[PDB]
Amino acid sequence: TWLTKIVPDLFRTAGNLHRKLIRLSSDLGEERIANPRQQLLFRIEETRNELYLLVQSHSPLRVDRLGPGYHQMRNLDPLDKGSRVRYRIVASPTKRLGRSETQRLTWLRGAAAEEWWHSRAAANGLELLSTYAQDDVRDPGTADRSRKIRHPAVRFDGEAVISDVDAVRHAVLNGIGRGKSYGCGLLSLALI
DNA sequence: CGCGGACGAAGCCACCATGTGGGCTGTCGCCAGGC
Repeated sequence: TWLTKIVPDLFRTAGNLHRKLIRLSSDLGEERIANPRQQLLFRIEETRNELYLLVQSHSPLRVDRLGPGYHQMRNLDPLDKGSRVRYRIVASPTKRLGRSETQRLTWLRGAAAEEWWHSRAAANGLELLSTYAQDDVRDPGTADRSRKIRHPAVRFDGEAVISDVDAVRHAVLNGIGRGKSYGCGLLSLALI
């Protein structure tokens, strides 16, 4: 993978955030499996002005119109088990259930979000997830370009001893939780 | 030598007072639900 610090300017909506992330990468690929996760990822870091954002990626980004005045960028290749390292992350805990008139949506509170998350990591890296328990988007009018929704993210943080390296790294590259294209998924680690 | 231009010749009369005015303008919170 490879990491960059980038910052869009004029961002009014989340979908245009997605599009500004894909229009700077020409050769794009998508390798999918029926039920498993798709194989960029990204995290919103400062949103009231322009919008600074950390991107994880496979294909190299170069500045575009109204981009940075420079191409930071580093290419990284990943992490010994038993050792603790800093984590991080935004995701959307949900419960899907039959809806009157299907619906994404202990169990809310800060304890089934912790249950949900450590479910997400599973045998990979053991961690503690900052529990949130509370973003809107609409289509920019372009045909076949989504529509309008709501949503709710949660950020999580600390050091996460990993129990399987290739598989937590697998999780780092695949992403944790739905809506990866709308801010979620990216797990960030650092040595303790 | 002739014509044209310029200049000249007058008749002239002389203790103490100040006040006016009035005419041009635009703004949100967003989304969802119910009537």
